[PDB]
Amino acid sequence: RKSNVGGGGTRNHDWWPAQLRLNILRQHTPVSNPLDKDFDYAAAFKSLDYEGLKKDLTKLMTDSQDWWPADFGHYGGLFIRMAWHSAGTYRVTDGRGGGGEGQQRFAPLNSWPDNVSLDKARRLLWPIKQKYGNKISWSDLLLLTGNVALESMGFKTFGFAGGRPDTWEADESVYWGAETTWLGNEDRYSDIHNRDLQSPLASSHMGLIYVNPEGPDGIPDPVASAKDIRVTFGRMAMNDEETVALIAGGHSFGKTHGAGPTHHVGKEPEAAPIEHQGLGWANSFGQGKGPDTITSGLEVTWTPTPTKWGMGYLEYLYKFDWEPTKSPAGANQWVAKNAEPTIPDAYDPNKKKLPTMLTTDIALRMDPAYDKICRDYLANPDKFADAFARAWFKLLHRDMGPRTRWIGPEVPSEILPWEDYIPPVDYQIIDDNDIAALKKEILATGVAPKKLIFVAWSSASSFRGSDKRGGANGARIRLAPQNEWKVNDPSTLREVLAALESVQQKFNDSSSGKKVSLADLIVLGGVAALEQASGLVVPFTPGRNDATQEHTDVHSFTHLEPHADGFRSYGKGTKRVRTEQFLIDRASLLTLSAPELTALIGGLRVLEANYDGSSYGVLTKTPGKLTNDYFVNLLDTNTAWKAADNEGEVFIGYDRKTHDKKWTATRADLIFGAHAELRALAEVYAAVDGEEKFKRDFVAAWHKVMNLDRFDL
Amino acid sequence: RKSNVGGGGTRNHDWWPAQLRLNILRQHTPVSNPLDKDFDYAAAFKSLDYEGLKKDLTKLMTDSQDWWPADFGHYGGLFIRMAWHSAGTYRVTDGRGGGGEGQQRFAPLNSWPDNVSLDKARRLLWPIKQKYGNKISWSDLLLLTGNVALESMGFKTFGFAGGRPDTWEADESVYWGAETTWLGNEDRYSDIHNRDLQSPLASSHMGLIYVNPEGPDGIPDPVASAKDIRVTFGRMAMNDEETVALIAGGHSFGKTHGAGPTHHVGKEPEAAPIEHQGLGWANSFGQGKGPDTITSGLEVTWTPTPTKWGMGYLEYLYKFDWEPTKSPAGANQWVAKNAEPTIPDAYDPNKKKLPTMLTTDIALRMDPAYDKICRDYLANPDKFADAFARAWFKLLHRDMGPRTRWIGPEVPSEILPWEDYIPPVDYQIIDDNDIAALKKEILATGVAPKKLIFVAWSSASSFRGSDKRGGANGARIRLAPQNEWKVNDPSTLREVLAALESVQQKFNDSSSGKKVSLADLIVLGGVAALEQASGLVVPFTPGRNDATQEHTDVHSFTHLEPHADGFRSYGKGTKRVRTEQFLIDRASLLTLSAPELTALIGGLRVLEANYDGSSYGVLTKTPGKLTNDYFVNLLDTNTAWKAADNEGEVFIGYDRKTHDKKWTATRADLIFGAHAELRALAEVYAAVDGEEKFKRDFVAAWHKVMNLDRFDL
Ligand code: HEM
Ligand code: HEM
Repeated sequence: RKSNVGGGGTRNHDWWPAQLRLNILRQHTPVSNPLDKDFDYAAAFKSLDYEGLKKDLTKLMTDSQDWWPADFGHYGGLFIRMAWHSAGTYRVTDGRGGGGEGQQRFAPLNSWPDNVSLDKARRLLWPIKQKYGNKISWSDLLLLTGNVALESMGFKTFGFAGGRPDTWEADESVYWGAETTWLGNEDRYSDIHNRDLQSPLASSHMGLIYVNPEGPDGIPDPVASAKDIRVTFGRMAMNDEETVALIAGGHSFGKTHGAGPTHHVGKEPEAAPIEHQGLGWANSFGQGKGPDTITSGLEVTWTPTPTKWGMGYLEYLYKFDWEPTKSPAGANQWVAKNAEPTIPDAYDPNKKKLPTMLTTDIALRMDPAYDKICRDYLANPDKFADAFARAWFKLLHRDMGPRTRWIGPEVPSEILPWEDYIPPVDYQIIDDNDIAALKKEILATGVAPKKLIFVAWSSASSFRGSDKRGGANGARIRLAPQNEWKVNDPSTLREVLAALESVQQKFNDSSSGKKVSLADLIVLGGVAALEQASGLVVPFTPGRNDATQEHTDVHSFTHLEPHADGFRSYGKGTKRVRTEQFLIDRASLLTLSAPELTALIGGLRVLEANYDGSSYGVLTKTPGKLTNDYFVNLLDTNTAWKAADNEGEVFIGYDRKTHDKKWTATRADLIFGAHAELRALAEVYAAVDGEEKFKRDFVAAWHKVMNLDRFDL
Repeated sequence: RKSNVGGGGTRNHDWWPAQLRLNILRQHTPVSNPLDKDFDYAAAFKSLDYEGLKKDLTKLMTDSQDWWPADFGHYGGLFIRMAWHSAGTYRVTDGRGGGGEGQQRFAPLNSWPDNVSLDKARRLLWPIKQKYGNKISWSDLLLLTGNVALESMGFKTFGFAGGRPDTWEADESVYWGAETTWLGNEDRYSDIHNRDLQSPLASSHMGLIYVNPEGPDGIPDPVASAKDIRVTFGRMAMNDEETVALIAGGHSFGKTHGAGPTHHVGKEPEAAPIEHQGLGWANSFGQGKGPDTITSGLEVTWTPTPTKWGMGYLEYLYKFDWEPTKSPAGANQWVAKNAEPTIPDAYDPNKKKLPTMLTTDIALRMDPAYDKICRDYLANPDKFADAFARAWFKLLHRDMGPRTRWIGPEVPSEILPWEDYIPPVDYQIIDDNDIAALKKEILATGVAPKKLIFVAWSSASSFRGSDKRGGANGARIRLAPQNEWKVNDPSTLREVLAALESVQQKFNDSSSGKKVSLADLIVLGGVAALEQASGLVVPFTPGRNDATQEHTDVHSFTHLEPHADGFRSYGKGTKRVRTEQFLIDRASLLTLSAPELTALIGGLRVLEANYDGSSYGVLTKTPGKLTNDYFVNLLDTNTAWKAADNEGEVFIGYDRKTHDKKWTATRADLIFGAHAELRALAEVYAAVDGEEKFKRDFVAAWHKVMNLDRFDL
């Protein structure tokens, strides 16, 4: 707050809300990580007594703590909801969210309206975390706790991979929406059965995982509700069959909590008093825990056996007629008509209750597509147990990346369809000699070296580190849909692919156990051509393998196509986001620092990596040679810039004295001479003494981008 | 801006404005720095062609650019205003501000209402910056140019020291106030002829260096304005003699710029259009530069020779009688009654104007203290030239720290009185053998380990890294005023002092050439005792020297006294700042990271380093022994915390099951269990396996704080 000390007062984001900020390129630095400079989590997790941990977790399941009693004497439901919220913030649009980094323990996820009582679920795990030390991460423990919960209650899981490391601060790269009040949704829509949800959002309300459990805007309309679910689960990469299996297999266990009115519930953890030690939502109704618990405000128990696996959910949903009703907190729900109390009380073994359900649940039976799927699962209970295991596995591992980052003994042998699988290498990798020889032979194809660089950059810059999907490995720029991407210049892309293919056959044809993939050739062309342009030895690591179309879902990769790509002078801004805002977002996705971003733009520009051959930002008289001309000419004090039109995207550089026309540029260029912090970076590379340095930084930054997905390393 | 991209949307700061933030402990990381990791500026500066640069700067002075013409054909006035705004934000209260880091390039300083047209000033210097590369920093260059401007106009400077490294981010640890409107000041007063300026501000308006030029809230009352100057210059470390020499010697050159109404002037750099390339304040009046310039809106020119040194300012101020008038922009100014046009026009050699002055200037002749000093400078033109040179030198180097950090060939050999000088070592330093022997001798004294540690921490803990003042070197804890600071526990401090004094004397007797200081002894007392209580070897670097009271201005050191010190469980919050906010601010001043802050408190607490002997946060059964007990007991889920009163500062830890009383604490303790990001740090050290790790981190963090001022190294 604006209090008179270090940390306080009005900030820059206060005076200039529209201004571009580079904070997301400065996150997750070592300084804020307490671990030892050489800590390797993968190695520490492998040394873990994994079955020891699982037993410990199984034990915790029936270990009721008086401070947060276990419902039914078993914490599984709570732990299943914990892990499904950790994982469920994921959106396929930008790949952000999910449980890959355990962000549920930080703001704002820790204090979301959907995350009530999940604070207590995490505190229940501290003793076990304390024991395993740094060999298990909160990121992995949160999810494995949900697996163990399912296995403890008789459900057979599909697998589990660990390796997720821990983070130390809140991640500022995610846009969760623009609304300023919790549960607000006014801005992401643009109401009834026909409103459109704003990209990249995958949730209908701020502070919610997917949908309103009472119904859209609190209206219990289950068909209108089913339409929200399809959309939100679609943006989280789940189809109809997987959505039904998740909700049913999930609400197959536990209960909701809404024992009394919600005014009785206090501050969220980030606003809660310091003596509460990180727990929020202090409840003044009754005991405030156990049976008097208040989480969502809904009082629903779905099955006759909440702590045991079975078909109660789909069975009860299809056997009773349901009528709307209200909860002890005023929330919209449903209850069964003409039915005796068959559901157990969480605290009283002598009581049983009437079946209840949620609007979102009823929606699964009322939507014609969901109905059909639900009846198929009733008709074959085994297909259901299998679909849910599979969808649960997908839920917890969809933001984990290539199987090469998957660790542990429960890792599945079976390749999954959503995996983006690349076949391991099974031949002799090429050596320093084939490499030198291959460079030569590529360049000698007569393919314009600007094409070789453009395509290698197009192949790599496709990675996004949030998700860990994309990149040069697999060479899917050759497959759909990346080959018709406009940003990828498909006519060129093909000329380059034809050339690399021919080179590929002559090598693999020379017999021997040595082979080269196309993914490695595409990078190698950039490498050859870059070396030609700088005179510097450009590093190169072989080992990529080619990928097939079957493991390349066209729909999946539809989300990876940029709207605007500044590294390539493509696209323009929107009414809500400026061109330069899209570039900073893309740099974040490629894990680039601010200086790395700066080097790459100057280099790619003098090297002609513009998607359509425009001359925007080619501030060089020698296109094709890697010099520091871009920077020297941008900061050149005798050039002036006027906008070239009204849109404000292309500009003209002209001589102050003379007024002669010199150059053309976009916003992705001028921001580097306009933004004070970026300009300081450009000044380093534009100094009389900075070219040698710049060239080194660019080849480092280039090689970095070329290996962004090489987890197999 | 809440744009639907990475970097956009509602933030944690929006949802929780009161929430403590750890950003200031994550600043200025290597990731944001472009320079190669080996880079050493001090070495690069020493290799500068220092004289070639001064020559160049001298040529630049008369090198009028058409894009921003020189007044009188000499950019010196502008360059002097530039360097006096770079250095003039300094303040002694917290030591923040000043020109030590070149923060004037970054927001908000680059866009302050007082720094109009300095964006153009710095742009004039880019060619020269481009020439000399990384061997000169903007931080040094900005201030050197101010010195070359004076020399070029016939004034003799006292010296110049370089060594200021550049920065790359805006600094977020400075509280410029809480007003949300530029030039506003409703918040820092808390109306009247005499009001109190709030600590630690040293400016009467937001966006201003010191005072309003038209007068308080724009009223032209010079006496009332003199009270503002005395206060603001007091908070910037200047006395009445130095204040008069600075304003007079400064407004002895150049002019102001207020040619037309200010509604003609456009946005500041941070809000200016992209094609402006970092320059703001586009002026639509006339040519918008040169004679049509509009900077502050005041049209004043002080001396008949604005590009030449002499006594015109003091002379004209004392020769004519003044009447208030208005500027072409409506600003309140003064003009001479009964005079001819004697001062020249900046563009017209055939025009001359009447004597003019500012309210703040006139204030120097109206306040009875300033009048007396004004008169003595008129009486002695030599003492004036010398005072000005010395105040200028003080202005540009007041935040640079010990002479050990000063570099270059124009460094003065004369020791200044505001320096905090420490004599260099002129004897043989103690060797590994005298350290082992003294360690044993000091603990043999029988002084309690908790006192040896507490005093070594009290000595070292006094450093602030903004200013580079404080710390163990010099052993000024012995001197005034630290010797009677309540947080230092003066009774205990004296005891420890006596004991150390005795050890020092026996060592200094015979053993000949080899001596030891009391500063090395105070620090060593801690090391010995820390080793005893840890079983680890605690590093130690000797070479500290003692300092005398003649070089320990008691008014300077009064500002280093903390209001609250969480490391020693001292003090409490105000109505505007919470206890835990004061601790994060103090950690910033000691340059500590978040994990270093966490380690230090757990360690200092089990070692009993509380100022009054309280048991606040001593969460160990074995006090005086270094363990991770602190974090174990803090994060224990079977303990709960009630506030101990209606105040919210002290708390009681009790058992949940038996309600038995366990601990006592303050807000400096509980925040590590409440704040999500700090709690993650504590969890590392509370792990079954984290005690040896912790202990190591604490001895590293301890030795770090012990050498914070050792620039001599
Ligand atoms: C339409 C989508 C979904 C919505 C809107 C939703 C909403 C809710 C709500 C409001 C509760 C009650 C919260 C409380 O008061 O404790 C609940 C319970 C629960 N949900 Fe969901 N849910 C959905 C789908 C799922 C899925 C896919 C899973 C897992 C795959 C899941 C797992 C659980 C569990 C385990 C509980 C019980 C937690 C406990 O016993 O404390 N839900 N759900
Ligand atoms: C009472 C304190 C002071 C105030 C309020 C003040 C304010 C101002 C203002 C408003 C201007 C005209 C700005 C413009 O339109 O260009 C100015 C000019 C100037 N001031 Fe100060 N000033 C103060 C003291 C000083 C000091 C201590 C120095 C240096 C030691 C200094 C150096 C200058 C210079 C060099 C100029 C002329 C800049 C140019 O020619 O562009 N001033 N001052």
